[PDB]
Amino acid sequence: DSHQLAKALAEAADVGAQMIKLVGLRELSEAERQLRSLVVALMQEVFTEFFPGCVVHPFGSSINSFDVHGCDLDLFLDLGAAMLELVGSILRGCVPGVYRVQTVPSARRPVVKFCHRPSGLHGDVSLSNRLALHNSRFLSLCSELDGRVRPLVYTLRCWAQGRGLSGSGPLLSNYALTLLVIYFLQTRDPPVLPTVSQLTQKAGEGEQVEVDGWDCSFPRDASRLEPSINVEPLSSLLAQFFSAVSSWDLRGSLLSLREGQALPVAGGLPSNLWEGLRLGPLNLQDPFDLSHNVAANVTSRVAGRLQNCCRAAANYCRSLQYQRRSSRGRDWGLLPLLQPSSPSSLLSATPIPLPLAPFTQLTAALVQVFREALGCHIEQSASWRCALWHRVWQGRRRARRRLQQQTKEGGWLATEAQVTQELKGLSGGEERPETEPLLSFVASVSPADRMLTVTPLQDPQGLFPDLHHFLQVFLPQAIRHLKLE
Repeated sequence: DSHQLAKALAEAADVGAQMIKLVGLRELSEAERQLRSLVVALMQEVFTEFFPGCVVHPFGSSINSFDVHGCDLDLFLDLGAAMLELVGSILRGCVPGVYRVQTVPSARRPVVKFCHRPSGLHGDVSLSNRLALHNSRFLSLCSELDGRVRPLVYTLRCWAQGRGLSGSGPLLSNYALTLLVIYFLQTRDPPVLPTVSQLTQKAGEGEQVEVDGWDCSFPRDASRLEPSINVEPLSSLLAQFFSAVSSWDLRGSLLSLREGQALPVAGGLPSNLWEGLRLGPLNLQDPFDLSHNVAANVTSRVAGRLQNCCRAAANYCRSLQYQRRSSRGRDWGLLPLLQPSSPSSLLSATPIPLPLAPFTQLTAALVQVFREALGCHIEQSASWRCALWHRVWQGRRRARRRLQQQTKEGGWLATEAQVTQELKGLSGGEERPETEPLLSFVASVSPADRMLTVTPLQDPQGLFPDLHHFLQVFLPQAIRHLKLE
């Protein structure tokens, strides 16, 4: 992980060589591709026995040439929930080697997750997703159009993973991030990649394909398209990326890869906002399905954190450490970007889900949960500054056991408070004047969605993550039990 990446990238030339070497290291080997193709052959053969004339299409991370080690194997089955169950049972029962089979109809794109034992692979089986095929082939096409695309995407992907800006949650999907990189490359003054409109209008004869009413047509080879007039190197394009996405207006702009342009949400959105297009903190238009915002799942927190981390990364890219190499210095160039973010930062990033309740009642409830039941000293969306001189998050089992033992030999809130107090007195201390808290933090609740965002202030012993997990479990319990009274 950090050993391989650091020792391999620190020894190579400049930033560009680092990016390319990173691509070389993280891309799938020949054996891995062989394994994948063989399993796909298994799937295809069995499904051909049961569904004559059906085609299993590998898509996603496999064919977009952004593939990484241990990536998912995504399969589109070309032949509603009941049919999904049928496919799942066929997987489970027939094709050899698959064991974990779990149906997920609930997603926007219903899929059957499966796990193949002998190859140790895993993936999704989608009954209908045809857009994934064509836009993945579009991605691979982009990687064919210019050679800087793949290094940029690999680097920025690993970076976003490190920063916790990408994920299966409210975070940006890898597809969304890739589309962001491509869009960035389309908007350069010497454009790196042609717009999707240009690819469709150029295209070629016999390449017409329409999926769900959207035109998926693009050239199948990069040879017929003229190269880029952009002479910019990798490092410059990286810094320019960070700067660009940090300086952009995300809420007021729908980024179109089709048009290669930022269209204002302010009523600069033609065709009456193509029906089914969700607007929000980040608006990124799919190059093919225009009614689909690939970033529609991205919340305000994630977008803001994106722009912040991109601003900090852009500031780093202007530094000397990034530009010039280092001899035996382990951290130079690409490496600090690829270095993962602090677990404290990562946890302050992820919010804490709270039960349904009126905002006012919920906030009052929370400050009650911090005031008593926890040793917190609190003071004034809603936000509170809390301080702790004791470890509240640990030892509560022994404490409540002790109290119940004193109950043996001799509703909510205050009882837990007793626990906290008896954690405090026997024995964390008597506290003290002059204070200087053990752990101090900030609790914030937004009106919608209602989620607690806990960020650390003073954490000398670095025990904040313990507190964060503790709160993750405890605060919903607190609110729930307070509701039960």
